[PDB]
Amino acid sequence: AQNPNCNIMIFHPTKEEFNDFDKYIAYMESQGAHRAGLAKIIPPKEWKARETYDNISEILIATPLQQVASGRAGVFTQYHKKKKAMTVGEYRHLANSKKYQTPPHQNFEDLERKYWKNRIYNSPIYGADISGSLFDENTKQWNLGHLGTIQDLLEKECGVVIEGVNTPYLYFGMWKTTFAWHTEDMDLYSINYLHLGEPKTWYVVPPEHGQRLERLARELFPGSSRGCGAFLRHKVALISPTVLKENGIPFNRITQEAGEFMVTFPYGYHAGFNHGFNCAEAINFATPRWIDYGKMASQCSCGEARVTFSMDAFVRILQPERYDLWKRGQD
Ligand SMILES: O=C(O)CNC(=O)C(=O)O
Ligand SMILES: [Mg+2]
Ligand code: NI
Ligand SMILES: [Zn+2]
Repeated sequence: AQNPNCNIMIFHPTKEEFNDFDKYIAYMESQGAHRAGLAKIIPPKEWKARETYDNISEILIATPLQQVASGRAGVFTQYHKKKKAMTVGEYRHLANSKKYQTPPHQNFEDLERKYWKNRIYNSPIYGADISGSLFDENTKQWNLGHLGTIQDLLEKECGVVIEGVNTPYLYFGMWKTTFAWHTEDMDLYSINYLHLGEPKTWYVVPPEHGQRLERLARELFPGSSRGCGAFLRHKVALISPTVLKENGIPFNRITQEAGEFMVTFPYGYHAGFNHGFNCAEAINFATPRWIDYGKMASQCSCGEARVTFSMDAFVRILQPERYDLWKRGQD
């Protein structure tokens, strides 16, 4: 069995290997990459996402979110407070302000220490889930707006034709902006490209060990767990690496820098934080190997998780028994 310790693998495809996206995912899996839950892909030196980032300041962040924490430094939740609209240029100036900018630090490890010590005492502002793309239309390789769609994958594998669409989303981050522990909707894959700016640190639990993380989370967030049998779908809970180590949870960590892709694999729990002002693009995708995970994915039906239109079909076709309850949670 390849990669039996479930380490995060880093790939360096050639320009020729960069042509066929599906083939390369399947290659990474042949080498055991999925066992980690996360892989990094460094694009060939000849590749670029677009020519420059000099003209992005007028993108609008219609609903910036202030991430307010509650709990203790290593075990906390966050809620998202809506803020007034602002442009990317206004958000960048805010991220760089004395109140929000990255502190002086020695290296990524020092900054990680500072994040986990001090995150809860601040409320950074995040642009999230902004439909759109920064890939040039002429970029043919690994263009996250030109991927094969999940609806087409389901039709190819299963024969069933369904409604829905699959488009990318932009994220604008600053120091301490945080992504809570989660798997993707319907335990899909994700791909994330860091277009510009400062790094993103990721933590990940191997898919084969995800239920260990879920059991710890039920222990650490006991009221949330009573409220919902899939409360990690709410995407609000944080647990530090120190707490995961104290509790014996298998995990790995890696830092993504600008110009790098990350792929998350089905049922790979992940969480992390941004180092400073940045812009990322991400989208969910499927392969044939996903189908079995989609059929088994947990679902939130308490009303909190509320998700896209296109997840309806996935539940309806893959999880007909759960469909009525889950749709009630949507309405
Ligand atoms: O850009 C981001 O914060 C969030 N990304 C993820 O959790 C992902 O791509 O799967
Ligand atoms: Mg612009
Ligand atoms: Ni994710
Ligand atoms: Zn719920």
